[PDB]
Amino acid sequence: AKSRTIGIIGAPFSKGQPRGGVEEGPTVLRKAGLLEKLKEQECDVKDYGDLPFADIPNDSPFQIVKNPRSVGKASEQLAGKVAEVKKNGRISLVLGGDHSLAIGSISGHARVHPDLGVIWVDAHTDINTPLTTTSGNLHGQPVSFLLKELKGKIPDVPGFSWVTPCISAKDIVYIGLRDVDPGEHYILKTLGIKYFSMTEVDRLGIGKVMEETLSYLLGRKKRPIHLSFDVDGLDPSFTPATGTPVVGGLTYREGLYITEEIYKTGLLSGLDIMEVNPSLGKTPEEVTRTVNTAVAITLACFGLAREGNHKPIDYLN
Amino acid sequence: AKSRTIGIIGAPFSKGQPRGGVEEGPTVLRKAGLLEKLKEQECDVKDYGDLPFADIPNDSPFQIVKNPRSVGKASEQLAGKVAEVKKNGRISLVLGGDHSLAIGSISGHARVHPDLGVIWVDAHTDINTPLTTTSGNLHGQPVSFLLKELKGKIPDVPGFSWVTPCISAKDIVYIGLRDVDPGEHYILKTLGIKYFSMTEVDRLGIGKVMEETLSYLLGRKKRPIHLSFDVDGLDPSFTPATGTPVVGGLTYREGLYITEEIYKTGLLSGLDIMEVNPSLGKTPEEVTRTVNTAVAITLACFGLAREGNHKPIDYLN
Amino acid sequence: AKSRTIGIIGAPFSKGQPRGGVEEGPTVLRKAGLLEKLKEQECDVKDYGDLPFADIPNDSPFQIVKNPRSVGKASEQLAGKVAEVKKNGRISLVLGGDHSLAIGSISGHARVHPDLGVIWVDAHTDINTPLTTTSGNLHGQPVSFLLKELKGKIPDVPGFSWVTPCISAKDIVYIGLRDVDPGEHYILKTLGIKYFSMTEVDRLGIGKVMEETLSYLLGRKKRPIHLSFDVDGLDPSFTPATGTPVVGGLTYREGLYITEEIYKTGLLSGLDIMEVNPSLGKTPEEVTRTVNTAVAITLACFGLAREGNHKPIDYLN
Ligand SMILES: O=C(O)[C@H]1NC[C@@H]2NCC[C@@]21CCC[B-](O)(O)O
Ligand SMILES: O=C(O)[C@H]1NC[C@@H]2NCC[C@@]21CCC[B-](O)(O)O
Ligand SMILES: O=C(O)[C@H]1NC[C@@H]2NCC[C@@]21CCC[B-](O)(O)O
Ligand SMILES: [Mn+2]
Ligand SMILES: [Mn+2]
Ligand SMILES: [Mn+2]
Ligand SMILES: [Mn+2]
Ligand SMILES: [Mn+2]
Ligand SMILES: [Mn+2]
Repeated sequence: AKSRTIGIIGAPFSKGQPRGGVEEGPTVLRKAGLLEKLKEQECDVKDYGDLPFADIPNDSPFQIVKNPRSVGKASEQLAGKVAEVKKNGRISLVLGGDHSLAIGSISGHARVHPDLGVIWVDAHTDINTPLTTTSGNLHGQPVSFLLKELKGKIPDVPGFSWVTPCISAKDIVYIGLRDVDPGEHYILKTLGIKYFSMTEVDRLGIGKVMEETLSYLLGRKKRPIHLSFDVDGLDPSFTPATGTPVVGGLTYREGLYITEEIYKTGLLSGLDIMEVNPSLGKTPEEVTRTVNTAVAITLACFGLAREGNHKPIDYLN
Repeated sequence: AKSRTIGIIGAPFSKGQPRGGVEEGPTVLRKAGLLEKLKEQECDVKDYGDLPFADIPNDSPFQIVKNPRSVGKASEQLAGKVAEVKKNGRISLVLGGDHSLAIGSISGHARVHPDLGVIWVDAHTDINTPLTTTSGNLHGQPVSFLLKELKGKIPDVPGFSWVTPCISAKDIVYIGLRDVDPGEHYILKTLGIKYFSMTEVDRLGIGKVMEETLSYLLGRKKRPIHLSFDVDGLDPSFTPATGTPVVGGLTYREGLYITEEIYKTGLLSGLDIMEVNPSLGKTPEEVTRTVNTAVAITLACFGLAREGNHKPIDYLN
Repeated sequence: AKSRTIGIIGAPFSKGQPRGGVEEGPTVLRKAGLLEKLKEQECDVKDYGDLPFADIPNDSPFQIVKNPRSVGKASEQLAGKVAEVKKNGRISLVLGGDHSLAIGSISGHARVHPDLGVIWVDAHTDINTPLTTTSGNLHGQPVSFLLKELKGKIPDVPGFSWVTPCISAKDIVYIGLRDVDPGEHYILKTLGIKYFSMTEVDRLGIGKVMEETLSYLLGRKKRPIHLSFDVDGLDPSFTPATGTPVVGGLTYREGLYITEEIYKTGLLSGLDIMEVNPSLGKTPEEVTRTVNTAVAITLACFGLAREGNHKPIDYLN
């Protein structure tokens, strides 16, 4: 089935942020037996491997923005590969790696599917511009590089001249926000982006959050969905091995429900499993928990249901 | 009062599953002060003691089905004891023991009240037949032996000739589901059994889940309610000392809300507190925590409300 | 802005209960940088200091009621300081200290704002009278001294001759109740007090609770709100360093949702942060977890929003 025909892309990249180890995210997710569990779930899995991100020495900052050429090239490479995987009729599954890679993941997906709608699962908006950012970390900036409305607000940053904004403010829904910088809150509110902070999740429950999310994106007509999942969108009690954890996150149950509802639409075309840093758990158990949750999240994206699952055969015969 | 009149049955049995210690559940629950706690709560409590489950050595498997004669005989003796407790005008409170004892508990209860409805609180459906089972552990099959619609699909298993299916597929509601086998999922779907998996709980909220459950079982006519509570129904952060734990469970609050709602009907007639295994904690606190949660669930079944309770007297005098 | 204009009152008092350390509550909340954090989110902050509570030797009990003169004088002192702050056109922020100080806090507030409405966030009703109490601890009795409808039910207790009942049973809403004594539950029913115990929060969701809480108090017209927040209203997994902890409490999210909703009305006029006891942590991390949670709740009462916050300028310039 289309909703179970997958292409795996490893993105061992970390230079989009300061904490080392997120480049081991595809490695630890593969070792956890992701490809195997997907095949046991009636999925047609093709592995495209891990992208070779060659080192860029003398990659001086653009103002305060660190490693621009490295980030820009990594996303340039991932775009080409996501566009490749999408042309072959497969759902692209990107194993991160820091959230800056979403520039390439969405741009590559948009090349083949321009009418795509984004669902962004994160504690963060990641919408800072190279001028609004105070950190200079490009994993907190991918959405600003992708929005057509922020054209003219993004300066010519080294390594990003290949970029062409591919999504409008209207094409994205955020779920799980709880750590939004003031510039980002200004962008979020002035551009009129649809969002569900933890406040909206609390008020409505995840049930109506999904009803409202999917209706907003798929009301007009059926269109491709790109889910960019940052594991820090979930509470640190489920994904502690992450770069920027924030308390009061989405439960494991909510995370499963979101991915379960997206599967049921049959419109998943792109998936990002981002910010798994296996060198950041306090105990070895913390690392396995994060990886186990990220694996559980991905399987739900491709059919695994909590009510059970069966093949089209009579089990009583 | 009828909703607070109780007959306690200790069912120290473990041969429905592979892990030793579930037979100590009735000891630990008593040791925790369950009898004293119910009497503080204005309950009329009679202790019927623990059932002697005399050794049945030479009980070789029926196909892949382990200990069939021991499991069947225990459920047959339990049925007889539940029927006697029911004849004494008391609510049978069976302290398990593995969940295979539900064959006996429900058969013996349906003997006195054939019009009963079942609420099954568990992470699992326990609806595998001796032919769909992969484990061959009978605690994962009790419901198949009880359903009228499965008559013809149950082989002639030694120790089970006394069993006549006593409930229709329409007289059962599952709450808590998150680990369902393929064969079980086929049965659940084709028989049209009402269930609220962790997906429905997430979607609706425990509030609507309880409203639908009580309307579905009592809307047509008021009838006795048999609640079969498997402690693995709750999240392993509340009930860790159990045989088959599954993440993303029902919360402590959700557990108490289910039971407070059942108490308020005044129609609870049978209760099963199953799968407590005091040998299965990672620490001695994990054990006390499971017993404490189980005790708390039991108290809510017999009137203990979080808003408070008071006797019919003038407290300001 | 009125909603962000604060008068800080430290109340290091513990004699309303038998556990040492609750007097260090103002100290640890200040140490964690509360004032600095409020100033950072555009609040006008005046520090009225930590009140000096003179020792009362020969403070003989009233029947079973412990330290009546000490608790009575501490509240009488706090009433004077709260009324002074209210007369300055500032919202009073009381850093406790046990909950018996709510006698002084609400009394002092009602002196300047007789039309006030109270939101009581607790695991407890704290409505026992000096005659219904079984512990004799005054922190479990403040509401009884404040309620107009309990005039004639409260005897002449030394230290409380200055008290005038200032709120009607119709002017208070409880949130989070799960440990209510018989006498308290009886007072709740005979006086027709509006409450949302954990049972109602479970049935309705924190969204409906807040819609209903605000419309019950403000339906007729706008009126000042006094939020009395006991940290034990929240689950011991978020606030463990407290004297009387009860399992199955409000989540970290629910706590913020309540306080974010109260900020939005712009009617917050009085606030108490009660029962933080830093000497009741099992580990130093338990203490920092209670304090950080208590700070998070306080900041949400004065504008900090999970969706984000921005100054009234152009960030894209
Ligand atoms: O621009 C920034 O660096 C910051 N702005 C809000 C967040 N707060 C901490 C870091 C952060 C980015 C999260 C990036 B992440 O991939 O983890 O979602
Ligand atoms: O038939 C089986 O063995 C399995 N079918 C689903 C469950 N998954 C693990 C074991 C299991 C039984 C749970 C039994 B219990 O009492 O814990 O619900
Ligand atoms: O009057 C009493 O002592 C008791 N009545 C119900 C409660 N349960 C134990 C203590 C308690 C009051 C908590 C006071 B507190 O401030 O923590 O809410
Ligand atoms: Mn992100
Ligand atoms: Mn993030
Ligand atoms: Mn079971
Ligand atoms: Mn189970
Ligand atoms: Mn209190
Ligand atoms: Mn309290």
